[PDB]
Amino acid sequence: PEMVRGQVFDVGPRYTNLSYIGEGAYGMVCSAYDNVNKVRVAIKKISPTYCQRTLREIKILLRFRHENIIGINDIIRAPTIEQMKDVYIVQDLMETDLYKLLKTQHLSNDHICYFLYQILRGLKYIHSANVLHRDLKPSNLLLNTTCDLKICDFGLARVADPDHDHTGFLTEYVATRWYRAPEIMLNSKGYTKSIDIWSVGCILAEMLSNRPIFPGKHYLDQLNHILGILGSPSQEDLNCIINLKARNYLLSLPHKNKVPWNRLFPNADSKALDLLDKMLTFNPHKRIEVEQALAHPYLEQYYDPSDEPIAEAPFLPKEKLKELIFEETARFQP
Ligand SMILES: *CCC(=O)Nc1nc2c(s1)COCC2
Ligand SMILES: *CCC(=O)Nc1nc2c(s1)COCC2
Repeated sequence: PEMVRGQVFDVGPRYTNLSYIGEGAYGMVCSAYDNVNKVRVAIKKISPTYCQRTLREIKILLRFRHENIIGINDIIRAPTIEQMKDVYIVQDLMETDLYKLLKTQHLSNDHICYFLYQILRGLKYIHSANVLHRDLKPSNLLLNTTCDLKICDFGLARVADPDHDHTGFLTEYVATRWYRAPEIMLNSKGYTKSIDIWSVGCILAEMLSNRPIFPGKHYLDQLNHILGILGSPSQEDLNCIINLKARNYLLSLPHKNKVPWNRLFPNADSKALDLLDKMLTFNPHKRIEVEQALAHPYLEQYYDPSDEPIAEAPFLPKEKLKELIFEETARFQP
């Protein structure tokens, strides 16, 4: 079995000529030559007690089939549960991600427009399956050499459950802080589609300036960053927050005026800013939906609902989780 950087990376004979890429949220990732398809591919090593997030991501990615969502090409593991330790996930090799790209590259308006279109196209499919991604951010958006975009990391995804979204003030949240909608800090468990639209809005703003729009240092600092740009919520939007502790927190804050988008983003396309304003709406009920965003004038060059597919239908102890991973990966065995 082959070795990479003082670590076992055992991908059968099918995958050779391993080259270390880096470390992802799961473990070691390499490129390798697929001797069947005659192309370089990416392979992620998953090592265990396994994570719930691994099972969730495998189930989702195997069910989904969309141009703007990363697929699983192959899964490598031992033939029995007793022998199953590591699991290797094989996927298309991508050139980069939008986190790395924004660290070093200015995007043209054309690239911003095209990336936003593809994010929203993928997200339409995800939401059409009644799934929420819940951790959209630049590092979860992959690009190939021709700027085709694919969404990854479904580890925090959940089935949408708007009837059970309400929670108390300051409820702990798992997803990446800078991309969290304001309602997460106030009264929301992140079980509605509007949670993802907020993240997309944050990503758009970050594409416009190469800097995160709301870089909060801690949980409640994230809300002051948001309010520092959007300004204080209106009486009507505050009245929508029925929880008293959340309401009264907002009432306790000094009045903050709105920072106009054209002042934050003086070189931005005006239609991009109109769409940004609609995605970064404080009140999640007033926030634009994925299909509306696709139909916005900014994306007129790309919008084509007949070419924006939707999903065919809507979507434990450690021993049971290991067993379900084994069962879920069975289709890749000969
Ligand atoms: C969702 C994060 C993720 O899986 N990132 C990846 N980045 C690359 C991958 S997967 C494969 O191609 C190299 C870059
Ligand atoms: C107070 C809660 C709230 O703002 N509800 C809303 N419901 C709708 C809105 S705002 C706008 O779109 C129609 C439904």
